Amino acid sequence: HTVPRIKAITSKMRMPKSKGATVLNLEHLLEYAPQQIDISNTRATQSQFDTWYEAVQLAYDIGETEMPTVMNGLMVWCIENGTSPNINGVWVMMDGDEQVEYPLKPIVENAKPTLRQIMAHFSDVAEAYIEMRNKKEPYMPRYGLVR
Amino acid sequence: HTVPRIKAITSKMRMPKSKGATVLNLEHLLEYAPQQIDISNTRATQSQFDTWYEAVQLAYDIGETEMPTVMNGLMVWCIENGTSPNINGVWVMMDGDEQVEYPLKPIVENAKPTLRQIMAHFSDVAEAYIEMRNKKEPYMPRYGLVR
Amino acid sequence: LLEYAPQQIDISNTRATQSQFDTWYEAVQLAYDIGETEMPTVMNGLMVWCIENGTSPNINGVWVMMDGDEQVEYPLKPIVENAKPTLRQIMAHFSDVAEAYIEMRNKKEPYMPRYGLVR
Amino acid sequence: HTVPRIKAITSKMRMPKSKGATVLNLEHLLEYAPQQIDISNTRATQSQFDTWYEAVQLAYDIGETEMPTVMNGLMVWCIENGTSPNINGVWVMMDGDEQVEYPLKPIVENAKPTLRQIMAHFSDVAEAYIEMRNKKEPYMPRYGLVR
Amino acid sequence: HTVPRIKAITSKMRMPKSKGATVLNLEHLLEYAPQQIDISNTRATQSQFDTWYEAVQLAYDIGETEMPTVMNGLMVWCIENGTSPNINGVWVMMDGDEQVEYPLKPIVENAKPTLRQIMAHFSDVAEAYIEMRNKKEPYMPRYGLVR
Repeated sequence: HTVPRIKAITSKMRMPKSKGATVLNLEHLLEYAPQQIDISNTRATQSQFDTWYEAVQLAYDIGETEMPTVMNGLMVWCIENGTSPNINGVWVMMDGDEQVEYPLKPIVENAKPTLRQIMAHFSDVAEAYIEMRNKKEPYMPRYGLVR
Repeated sequence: HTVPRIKAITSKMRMPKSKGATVLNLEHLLEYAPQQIDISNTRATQSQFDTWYEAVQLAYDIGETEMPTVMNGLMVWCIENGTSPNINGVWVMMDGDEQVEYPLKPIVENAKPTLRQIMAHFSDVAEAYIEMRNKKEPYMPRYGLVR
Repeated sequence: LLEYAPQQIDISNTRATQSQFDTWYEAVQLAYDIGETEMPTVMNGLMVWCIENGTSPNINGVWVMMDGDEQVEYPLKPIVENAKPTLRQIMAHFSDVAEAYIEMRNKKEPYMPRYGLVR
Repeated sequence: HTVPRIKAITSKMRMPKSKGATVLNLEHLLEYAPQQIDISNTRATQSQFDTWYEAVQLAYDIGETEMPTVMNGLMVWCIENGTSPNINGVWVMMDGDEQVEYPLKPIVENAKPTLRQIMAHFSDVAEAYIEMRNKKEPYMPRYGLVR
Repeated sequence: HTVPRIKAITSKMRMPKSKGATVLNLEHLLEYAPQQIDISNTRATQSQFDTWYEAVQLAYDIGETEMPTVMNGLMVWCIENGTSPNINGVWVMMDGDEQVEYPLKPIVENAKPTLRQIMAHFSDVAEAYIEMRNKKEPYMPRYGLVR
């Protein structure tokens, strides 16, 4: 009478075993549902990102409220330009009609494992930023996304 | 009258012979029916898997009940990412909204003949895990299965 | 010449010579250091292991035979080595038994091997 | 019926023989499983290390509880700098914001066969120390490890 | 009718001749089938090995039953380390958690033509010893085999 429903884990599926016991905790494996970007190696670890963030803030010698504005310009600068730039150089943020100079050594250095992975944390914001700008001008960046 | 039934081994089939005697024990060959994954070289040997399992547990210096939870995260981390990662790196397991860091040297090393073969022991569980997650989100991993 | 009617597998170079096969057989038995009655059971597992896997495996490795729910380890160096001219030709002696073994197993499960036959 | 199991030592393997008798005690050879770092010549012998340890402690004329703190600084000083320094010099340990001077003659001398081999006893601790520091700053030493 | 069988030595093969007579005793040449390791110069002669064996035993001044245990440790010490070590040094054998010191001068000296050739007598046992240890740990020696 009852229409059967199949389980996710059957009693026929071979679990990995070591010394006669299973090596996976299935009571918690089904519950364990992380996000695909939190456990991907294409993104720098949060410990590495916070290591980079306060290392750049201390190198630039700026406060905690001035720091987010720098990241706004650094994200946009990383949209037009690449994530493998010259370490002995500068990156520019606009203050209206006046360019503002920042050394590129504190940024390329202290970014582990790679600036690409550190900059990949801005990918969701970067995509939204381009689409907003693309709605008012033929904006297309030379070097892909911030990733 | 009787409808004949053909034997599996006829008296006309050439057995391998050495010094006049057959080299195969046919009395036990028909009974011998192993599983295709237990005698395949695409999977690491159980002796090698147990060698890897206690070598990782001892390197991480954790108990026997905490160990299965690590393998739950390591399997999922091996779904999104590959089985040939940087040995000088870390792999991440989520504890809710906080990443947990584990060295990737005890994992890539001590896995013989290859991490792929060691990780291939999770293939049946890995396929079920994706299909369960794929039923609630467009989940697709960059690097295939755990194999 | 008219009387001379050999079998097509006894004079084919896709199969190792009987002198070479017996050279391989006692060379593997002596290397494994096992008796004459235990030896055929090893060949039963080695044939099946050569159905799922290939005949060009890593010489620095092992091949597995099942003892129920326990794997049994055998070095693959005495097998790949001492097999002349090639393990393929040495293993080709099991082709008739290998075909029958698969068809028997295929009658109870969707059994299909990655690496063809034992040949 | 029985699936054979191969012995580690077969009755066909040529043992080294002198005057008709074997030169290896096989009853104890299988049991004899030392650690690869206890019988390696890249590490100074324990007799040599203890010879160096009390020779440095006596030369510095310090107690037994003050001595371990000196080795903490000497290990770190041997991470940034090499293990072949000038014997007519000093090595520095920090006491906060004040450098502390120690002669380098009692260290380079009395270390047999080489300071490198004597300092190689700290390799496991040295690797852990760098990885701990590398998690909070881009720490990389000029002269490799303490080895 | 008879299918011919070819001889190993035909009546057309040029034998080496001196003064009209052959220089090889073919009646015994076919029977003469030595082992490839007994007549190879990569291995020290048995006369040289026994010369080395009792020369080391007499130098160490130990009995005939204590001697095989020393060779067990010396073989393993020659797996991790090389066969060209400093003659003015020591080699270590483990007694559990206590190193045991042996001079390396009686070993490097009295070994003719070379310690390598003298130590090559342990090659078969050395290969088996590593494979046994490699089944329980990622054991790999710096300096190849005992050869």
